[PDB]
Amino acid sequence: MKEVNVRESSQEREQRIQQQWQKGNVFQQSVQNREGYPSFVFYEGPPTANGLPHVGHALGRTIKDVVARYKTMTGHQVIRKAGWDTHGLPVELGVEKQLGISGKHDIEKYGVEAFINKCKESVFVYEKQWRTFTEQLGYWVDMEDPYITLENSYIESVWNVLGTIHDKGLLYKGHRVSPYCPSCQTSLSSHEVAQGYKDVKDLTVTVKFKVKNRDNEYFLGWTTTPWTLPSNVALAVHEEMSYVRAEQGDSVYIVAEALADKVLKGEYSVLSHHKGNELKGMSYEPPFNFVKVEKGHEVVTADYVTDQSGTGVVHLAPAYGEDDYRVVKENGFSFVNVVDEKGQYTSEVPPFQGRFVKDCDVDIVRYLANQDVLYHKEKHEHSYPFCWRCDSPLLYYANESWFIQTTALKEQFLKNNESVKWYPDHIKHGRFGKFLENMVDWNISRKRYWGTPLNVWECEGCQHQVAPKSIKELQKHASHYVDDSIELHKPYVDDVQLTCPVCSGEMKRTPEVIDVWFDSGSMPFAQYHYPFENSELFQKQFPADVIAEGIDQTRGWFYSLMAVSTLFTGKAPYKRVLSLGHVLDENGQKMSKSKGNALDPVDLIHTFGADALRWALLADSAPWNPKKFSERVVQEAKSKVIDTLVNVYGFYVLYAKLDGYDPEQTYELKKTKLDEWILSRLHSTVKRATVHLEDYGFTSAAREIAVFIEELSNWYVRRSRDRFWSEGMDGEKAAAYDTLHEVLVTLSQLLAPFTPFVADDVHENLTGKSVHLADYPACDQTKVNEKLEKEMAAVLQVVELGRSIRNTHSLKVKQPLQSLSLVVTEEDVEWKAYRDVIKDELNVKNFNVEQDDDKVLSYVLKLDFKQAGPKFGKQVNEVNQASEEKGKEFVEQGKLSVTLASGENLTLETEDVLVEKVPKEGFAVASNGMYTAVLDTALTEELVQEGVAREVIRAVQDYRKKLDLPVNSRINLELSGDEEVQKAVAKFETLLQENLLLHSLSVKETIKNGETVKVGTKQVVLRVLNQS
Ligand SMILES: C/C(=C\C(=O)OCCCCCCCCC(=O)O)C[C@@H]1OC[C@H](C[C@@H]2O[C@H]2[C@@H](C)[C@H](C)O)[C@@H](O)[C@H]1O
Ligand SMILES: [Zn+2]
Ligand SMILES: [Zn+2]
Repeated sequence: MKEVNVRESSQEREQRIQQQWQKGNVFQQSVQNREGYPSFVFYEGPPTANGLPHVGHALGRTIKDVVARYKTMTGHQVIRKAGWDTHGLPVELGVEKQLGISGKHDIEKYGVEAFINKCKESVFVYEKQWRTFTEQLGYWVDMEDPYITLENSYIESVWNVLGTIHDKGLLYKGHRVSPYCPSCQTSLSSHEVAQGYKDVKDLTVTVKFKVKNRDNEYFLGWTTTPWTLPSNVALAVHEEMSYVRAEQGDSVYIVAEALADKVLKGEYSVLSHHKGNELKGMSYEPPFNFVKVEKGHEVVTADYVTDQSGTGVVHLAPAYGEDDYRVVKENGFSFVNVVDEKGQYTSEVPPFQGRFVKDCDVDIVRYLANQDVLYHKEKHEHSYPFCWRCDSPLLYYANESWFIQTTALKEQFLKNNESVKWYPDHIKHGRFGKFLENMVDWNISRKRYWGTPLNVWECEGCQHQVAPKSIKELQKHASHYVDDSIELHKPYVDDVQLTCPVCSGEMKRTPEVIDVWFDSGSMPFAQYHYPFENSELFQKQFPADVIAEGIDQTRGWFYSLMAVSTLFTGKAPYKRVLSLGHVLDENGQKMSKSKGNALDPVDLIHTFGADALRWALLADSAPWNPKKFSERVVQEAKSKVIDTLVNVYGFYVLYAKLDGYDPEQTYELKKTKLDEWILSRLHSTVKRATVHLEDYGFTSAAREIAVFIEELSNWYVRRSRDRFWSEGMDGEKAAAYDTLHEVLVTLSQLLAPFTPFVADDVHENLTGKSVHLADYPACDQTKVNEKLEKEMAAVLQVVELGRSIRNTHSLKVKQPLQSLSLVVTEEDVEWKAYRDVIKDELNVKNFNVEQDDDKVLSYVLKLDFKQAGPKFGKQVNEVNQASEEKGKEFVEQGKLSVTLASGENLTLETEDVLVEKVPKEGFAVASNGMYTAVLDTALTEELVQEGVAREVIRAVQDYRKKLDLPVNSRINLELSGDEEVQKAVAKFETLLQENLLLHSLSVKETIKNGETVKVGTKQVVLRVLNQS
């Protein structure tokens, strides 16, 4: 065993262990040694090296590493794989911001290829910081062998999945309506929309839609957006609502019965009543007829039509509203869109072509009035959403896009989710399950340059679609040569055309790339270039036994993994999900870039060590409970767990080497109750931490281990130091070494998944072998002694009571007191087996176990005027409750009743008496639960003297340490002090001789070149010197 510097910094210890791991090839050995054992599989959600790692990564990688180490130690082979998610809109946006250009014209003016190369360059800028973070956190993985989503082989596997999906007919071109900025040409989120409202005055109109082949009858439709009127496709009514034919002069208007008084201006006669279902299929004339709608201009019924707004008859334009889109499609009516991506009318609306639609509202209302189809108009004051980024007005707009018809497999999604164990449980049928229940199809295409190209080619002749699954298929179908080296990115693949298998015309690739969530959801198949290679490795690494990422992946990676795998294989790609809460600052605010309140994990590792950071990320709350993180939280883990272990470990190594202890020898062993207690607690801890870890309960396993470490240091080691300091090697000393040796070996194994650096420092020094090649320890049931555990815990309650009495009266522990006395009802605990440990801990001369109070307390008895409500003889209970007083009170305490005689009669008291235990002169009392402790706080000259001598001893031990003297050396000591110090030292000379290693001790009047130290509040000069 090498010596231990308990003051060695964490950074130095962890770098030393890291060097052992490289020298011993320990990570790779930990995997090879499990060749043949069952496989345990985990997937990491691939991060990106265009940003620095943050404490969110540190939380998730600590949890994955704990699981991997634990499953390795319990008999599994755990292959570790990392990857980089390199496509993704932020990459492209960062290059646009760096170059100062945007939009298709400027990027192509710049050169697509050159633009693509900047994106490539931007994604690994922080690779070196990622390597340092990964290594220093102790997250074992080969960073020379990542998968990378921009590599051809990765992309080729993604194309293979997409082509398989296309084969099933599940990949289609469609439209989806969303809030949309016509200036930025992008769809905004609800949160983005909520940020940008603004108040406006515009026009709403009630429009006449003439009924075909009737005399002067019209549906009336109300709208807030006149510019959608040239694109009318249908009128919707509610099946069950009541409608009237209302006559006004020469015309008849059809509106809802309940809205007619509001919507019609002036009086009307009701000609007839109709349910909306009777209006279904009625043909009408639209207000404009230049846009072609092949199927439409009829009334349809739809449940969302209400009696609370408009006329009850709703104009539908399917490209400018989500309900409009759905209802038109439900009825098999034509989809039309007469507005371009800039919010401008196309050539399909000739009189307004090229103008921004909202700018045309006034001109359309003038046209309606000029054409006699405007029934009513009014000024409208309301709030309208604008673009935070340019305050252009927003629009409801349908872009054309590619979709995967995931809804076609909704039932398989739900079945696969049912097979997953979620942590916490409620995510399964809550956040995640409800997202599945409300599934819409996956909008897969993106109109940008950097990303996985969507591998769909369309014939310019007949629009037939071919989707190459591979480079070989691309080359086979291409109408020209395609080199083996073709890069699967834009623009290279846009220059490849195929021969249409239907008509032999030219096929051109659709221009879009795919959603980055599809790349990362494809990682179970693409990470190993499946099915082109590695089919055995893939099958062994599918599905994952566990993943662990933030709960924000509910609609992200958790969903894209499930969706890609369900589409491709039908199967769930993971068996369990550990969800993580986003880390908070000490104020409970989420850590974010903009606020500057994040704590860098590499900073925290440098200050406190990775063991302490990992512990702080695992302890005191579950992974899915957001942590209020601070440096103080890491410091507490370092002090309570890391440093405490290191100090116990260094104590063992120091004394084992001094005494030449060797676990290989057989010694005569007399084990004490303390030895048996800590070995029992150790195996109880093994048992309980294992159960928790089997269920992924790191928090409770951490808690169990921390309690053990505290008991080990604060009770077992503290109350056994005398056996280690002893001269010789009797049976009780050998038992101490034997016991603490086993404790440290087993505890370092237990800790190995949590705190892998210090665990291996302890284990390798004691055993010569890396802890990370060990098996997780087994509980030895024969060393579990629940009776001893329950006994020692009662002993600890009494120690706590004694200490609290001392603290209450400011009586230092070094100051001996005459006695502690304990009064117990039950003969529950064998107190004589722990008397010496109790007297040592509490520094009392006598420990008395009492069944009674008599010698210790007197009882004062009052009547309880609150409970003695009935008894009207309060003058009698006053005199009856006012030597003989001591005898009568002790009598009523034990018997729990009382019989006092009034002025003539006798009454029977019970629970109507308030009792006061008054400590006798010089005693102080405290109680909890079953136990009452009474401390004799009376100091005497001789007790005070002995305390002074105990403080001299401790001052000498401290000074020897400050001089860095070995603990086994004998010294010549000079001491100078006041007359009380001189006299205490002479009187307790043999106590000093027995507790200090001394060649001589000279009390001198004055000392040359001594050092002044504190003995209590006294100043004493000490000198250590040489003498022949
Ligand atoms: C718990 C989380 C963040 C957190 O706790 O963040 C707290 C710290 C944020 C502070 C940022 C500011 C740092 C710099 C500064 O000071 O300015 C969320 C998790 O993040 C980690 C992982 C990210 C992977 O990419 C996701 C993959 C799965 C997907 C395919 O893309 C993932 O598990 C994610 O769910
Ligand atoms: Zn905008
Ligand atoms: Zn064709």
